[PDB]
Amino acid sequence: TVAYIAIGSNLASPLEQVNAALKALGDIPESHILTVSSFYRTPPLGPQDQPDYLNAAVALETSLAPEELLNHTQRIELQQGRVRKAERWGPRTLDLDIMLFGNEVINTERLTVPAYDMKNRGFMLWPLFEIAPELVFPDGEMLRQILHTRAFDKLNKW
Repeated sequence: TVAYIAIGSNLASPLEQVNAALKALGDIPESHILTVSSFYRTPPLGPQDQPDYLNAAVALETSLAPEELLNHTQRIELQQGRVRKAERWGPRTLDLDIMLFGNEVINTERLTVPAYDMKNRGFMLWPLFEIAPELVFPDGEMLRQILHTRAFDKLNKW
């Protein structure tokens, strides 16, 4: 199954944090990284003297159950992020989001797929479009269509 994961990092030097995250992702059991989008850039939240967020999309082939994949993304966030020496929601941390899992729709307390409100998030949709231009959501909605009809903030590459 092809799962699509969104990477978000505004910690230290994002470039090497995203690279450490990609290595962790590729080490996930029963999983193989198909492709990685270009790195995209978004402004910090709060003080503007912060680092920009580095955003990216990853196509990951996997035989893991959705919840098993979530387990590992959550583990990597803890191991790579700064949760121990900071806060869970800490300003500068690592975000791994399961945007899509095959053509599956998952509505449960622990995991929502497609990721809730991702269709309104350009920093997720644009990188996803770069690696999967023909992508269609489970509800039949085409990615290319959403990008033509919804208003998004400007998204420059890193």
